[PDB]
Amino acid sequence: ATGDERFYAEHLMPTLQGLLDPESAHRLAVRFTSLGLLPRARFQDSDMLEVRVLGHKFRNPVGIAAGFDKHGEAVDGLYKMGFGFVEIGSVTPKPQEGNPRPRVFRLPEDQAVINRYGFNSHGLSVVEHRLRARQQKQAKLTEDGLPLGVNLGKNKTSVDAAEDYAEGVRVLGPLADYLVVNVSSPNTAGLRSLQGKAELRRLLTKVLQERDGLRRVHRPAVLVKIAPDLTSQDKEDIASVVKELGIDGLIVTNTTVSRPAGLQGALRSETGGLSGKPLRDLSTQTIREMYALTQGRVPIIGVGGVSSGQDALEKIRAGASLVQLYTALTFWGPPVVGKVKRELEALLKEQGFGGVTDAIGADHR
Ligand SMILES: CN(C)c1cccc(-c2c(F)cc(-n3nnc4c3C(=O)c3ccccc3C4=O)cc2F)c1
Ligand SMILES: Cc1cc2nc3c(=O)[nH]c(=O)nc-3n(C[C@H](O)[C@H](O)[C@H](O)COP(=O)(O)O)c2cc1C
Ligand SMILES: CCCCCCCCCCCC[N+](C)(C)[O-]
Ligand SMILES: O=C(O)c1cc(=O)[nH]c(=O)[nH]1
Ligand code: NA
Ligand code: NA
Ligand code: NA
Repeated sequence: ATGDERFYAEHLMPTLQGLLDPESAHRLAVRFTSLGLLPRARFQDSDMLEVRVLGHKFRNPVGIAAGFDKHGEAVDGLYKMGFGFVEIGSVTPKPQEGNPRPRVFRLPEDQAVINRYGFNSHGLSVVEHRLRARQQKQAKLTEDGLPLGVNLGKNKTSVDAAEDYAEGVRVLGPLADYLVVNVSSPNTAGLRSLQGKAELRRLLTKVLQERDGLRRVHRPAVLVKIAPDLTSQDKEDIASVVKELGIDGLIVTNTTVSRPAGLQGALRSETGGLSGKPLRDLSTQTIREMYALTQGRVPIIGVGGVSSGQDALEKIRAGASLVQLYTALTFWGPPVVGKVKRELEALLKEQGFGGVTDAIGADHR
């Protein structure tokens, strides 16, 4: 456990980063993971990490965020890594290549990444068939407390964003425990402007209609994923629409197009979304605000700069029922998953919580 953690963090990951540019390293990470080339996590999930939310059991509250496995190629490997749930995507209706390379940048001095992938996607049909090949295997995983989320995007050339998302609901909804719609990615022109109220209501109404039209055992929860870059007005409006329409949850947050003061990385002024440690507390505060605006009645998946039990627990106490991480993997490697779970368990005990569920939103009380 702690042996592998130190070796990866101090030696192996710095060495890999020295050899491979970020996108190449990402591709290698997906390949290794899809092949199961990693230590089968020794950390046995305890009962106090179990969470029941979004109509499912989650064996532990630590998930892999969207964008690591964009095309659904490494799902089983990610469960093997110890994630309590897996979110794939974003997936666009038609295949598209995304932005020109280079489009991924490391900021090692900041434990951050900047990306402008631009929703590179194999497209719905490819991902549909990939998930169909393991549909019953997933049904069993979900029953065993390891659910699957699918994050739905839209094509760069789309004329009707709502129809892109509707297509995603129809094609991948039947294969997902939950679906995600971003009003929040920084690398598609006009995507975030789906945050405006009357239009946001229109979009999400259409998405929920399509979801409701699926057969009962194929009917996923629907969540909205937001950026940390929203105005106070934006957040009020989203909270209102989410409650009005009965949206099942929020993912808080995507990457930031802000550049917090103090970034040291040479590549800090690259265009794209910033992830990792400089995002952490901005994300946590966005969780805190959305939890309050929804009266704690709307499940939140908290994400941004998590690499420790403390980071995870801060988001849970702020209002998250579950958390995700991504960028930590790129600096700590696979052992970070067991690290976060072990540290989270220890902190829950230390702060007198019976389990994760008791800690959700605790700061507000
Ligand atoms: C040694 N073994 C068995 C093993 C198994 C499974 C995975 C890995 C693994 C890893 F988890 C992460 C990386 N990695 N290194 N630098 C970066 C990455 C990224 O994944 C990444 C992703 C997105 C933007 C940027 C990056 C990025 O800069 C490289 C890996 F090989 C290693
Ligand atoms: C390289 C990269 C690609 C990403 N791609 C997506 C994506 O396709 N869809 C999405 O909703 N979020 C995407 N994200 C955002 C992550 O899901 C997550 O919200 C964000 O990175 C903050 O978590 P972290 O600090 O633990 O990385 C991506 C992030 C990174 C770093
Ligand atoms: C309140 C705005 C702050 C902007 C970003 C804050 C980053 C916190 C620095 C701690 C991260 C740990 N490390 C090793 C990556 O430096
Ligand atoms: O594909 C991308 O560029 C991307 C999508 C998203 O939702 N978030 C992010 O940081 N990048
Ligand atoms: Na399934
Ligand atoms: Na379902
Ligand atoms: Na405002």
